[PDB]
Amino acid sequence: PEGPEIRRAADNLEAAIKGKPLTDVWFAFPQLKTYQSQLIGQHVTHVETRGKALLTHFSNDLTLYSHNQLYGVWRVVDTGEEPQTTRVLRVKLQTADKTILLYSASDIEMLRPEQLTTHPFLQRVGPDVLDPNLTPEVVKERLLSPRFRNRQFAGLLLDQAFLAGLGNYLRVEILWQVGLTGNHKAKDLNAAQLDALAHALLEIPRFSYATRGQALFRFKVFHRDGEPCERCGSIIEKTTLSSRPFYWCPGCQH
DNA sequence: TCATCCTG
DNA sequence: CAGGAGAAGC
Ligand SMILES: [Zn+2]
Repeated sequence: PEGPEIRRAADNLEAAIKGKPLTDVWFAFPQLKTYQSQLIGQHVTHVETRGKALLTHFSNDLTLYSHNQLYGVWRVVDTGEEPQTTRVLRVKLQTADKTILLYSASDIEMLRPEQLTTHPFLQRVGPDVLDPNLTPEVVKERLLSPRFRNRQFAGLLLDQAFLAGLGNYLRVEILWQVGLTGNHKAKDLNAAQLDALAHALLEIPRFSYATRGQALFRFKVFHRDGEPCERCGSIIEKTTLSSRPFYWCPGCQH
């Protein structure tokens, strides 16, 4: 689950319990149990996301950090309900009518306000592709900056220090949209291609966020190996790139 | 390499 | 039941 999916999840967590006094709080991890009594009667003020990091802010200035990696998932349930699952429960935040449940995630910690800027991941991450104040012009600047202009896209588009929220499907989908393979660097692009890439880096994640949970977002090459490309008809290929699966079209990506 | 889930 | 599906340690 990439930036769009984690922001959809966060939106659902807010709808369920933002502003509501907590009637129960539970953590699986022994080192977090101390916060359970502390948070009962407090409430979630907002659920912030920075890329794939989810920040559950409470009314006493603590913030729960959670990161799902490849396997964590939140569920919203009615209070007291708990559908059968073999996943391991790691967090419960319960209110009078709704409860949110975090399953399977292993990266979970409680932050004091100072840690919102010093935590090792939070300190490293770049601008978020879903932040509406982030513009294609600033992304263009970032691509051309000395720090990133010599980075191959294969790895750059997975690096959260560049843009927060991109993961492997968005890497695949963005590169296909602008006709590029992973072996390029921003310094070698012409102005038209740079502009198209800067726009796609924001527009495809934003489109996924807006409509995957529903013109609607669809994959053009991710998991479509062996199918004809919708643009040129070539058979989409699956290989590995940066130690991750990679999907692309040999007829229209160069 | 870690970490959890699901698959082939 | 190994081998595949976000990030950091080196
Ligand atoms: Zn094609």
